[PDB]
Amino acid sequence: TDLTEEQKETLKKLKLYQKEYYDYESKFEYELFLLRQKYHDLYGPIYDKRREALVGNGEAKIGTPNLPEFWLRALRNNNTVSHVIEDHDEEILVYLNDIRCDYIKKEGFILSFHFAPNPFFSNSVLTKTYHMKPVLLHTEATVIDWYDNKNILKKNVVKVQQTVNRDSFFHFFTSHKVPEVAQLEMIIEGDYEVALTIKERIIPYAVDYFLGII
Amino acid sequence: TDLTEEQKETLKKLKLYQKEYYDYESKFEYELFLLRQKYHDLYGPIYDKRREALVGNGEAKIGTPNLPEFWLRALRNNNTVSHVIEDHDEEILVYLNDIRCDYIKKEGFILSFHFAPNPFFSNSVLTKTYHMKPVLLHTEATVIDWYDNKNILKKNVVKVQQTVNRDSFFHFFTSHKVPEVAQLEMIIEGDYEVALTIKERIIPYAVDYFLGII
Repeated sequence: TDLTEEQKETLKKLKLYQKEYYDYESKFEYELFLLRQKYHDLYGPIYDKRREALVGNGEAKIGTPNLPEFWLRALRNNNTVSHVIEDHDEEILVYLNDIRCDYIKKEGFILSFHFAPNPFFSNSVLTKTYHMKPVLLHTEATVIDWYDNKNILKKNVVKVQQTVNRDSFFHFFTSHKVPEVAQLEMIIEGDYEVALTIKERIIPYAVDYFLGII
Repeated sequence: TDLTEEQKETLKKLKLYQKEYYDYESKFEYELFLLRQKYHDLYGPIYDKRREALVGNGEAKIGTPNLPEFWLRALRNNNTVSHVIEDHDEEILVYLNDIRCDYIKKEGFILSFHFAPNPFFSNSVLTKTYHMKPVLLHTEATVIDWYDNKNILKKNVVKVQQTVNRDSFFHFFTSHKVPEVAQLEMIIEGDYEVALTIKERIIPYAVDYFLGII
């Protein structure tokens, strides 16, 4: 606004060079996004080969039958995840055959929890979908179809029942938003920390967490 | 330790697949590290072309003479950096011709502050070097060779002088370590936030911060 004409030509040049920067930045972001996919694909089969070794499914009525309690125990050896896995959850996570991560067809990712048929719920898969633009927009999770007397999220009977909700890993499968705000924020920062650990540590290094060396 | 032999063969397979993962992970990290360099280089000249436009040096006795107060004002339009730039620093940052970032020949990066000859100090460049392995190990910065009565870091004369240190952007050019701990941590988390802003926002988008659109 308030410059000499010489200083304006210097700005043209600067505006010019800053445009060229923005182009190269794009070329990089593109190439980087190639590179991430190229390898997301490379990994897939490995994850499947590992699933095949744990499950090998002509049948199953318990989780990862070729190596019982694999996922539970691998989850339990992560510090961040273990915090939220309580002892009453253990007998549900035992039926877990698999954990997977996908991209969706501003982006995001779905975390898939594949379970064997179990007395707790009918869902064969529970997913949690993180929408993003980095910066998180909102989440979707599947509504667990708990069986009668089998909602761990809630207390239980026995002594006229008396009922009172309690913490559980499976409070992970709820949905959120946002336009007081700390309570609201603090739920998002803890939930995302878990999803990230799973997505980038548990899933990649599962057996290493199992073996107990991370 | 406590498995059946079938479950052991399932572990061989898992150990096997987790090795293959680690290989692909390496291939990616390599390719990614190609890609970052490839473009660090691509940018260089642009940054130089921009320096050439601001300075164009057959001479200079003030900062960025072809567009006075460019860097100062670009720094002042960043929220994180501006916080630490005080008003007494302004008359020193005015002599700033350039800001650059380099890699070093576990890694790190040097941030270079190139100044025109000025009444505050003789240093033609002030650098701050962040050593890392991500996770920060320790920093090096240049000892500013302040001239007599020209140390802004410290109060001043006039009314037998009376002296008392005070905050300044240029407390940025100090060195650190670590094996109470919060005071120690809190210095590192604020200092690094500044270096990062410069390295990834100011330097790349300098004129845009100047123009006042970020």
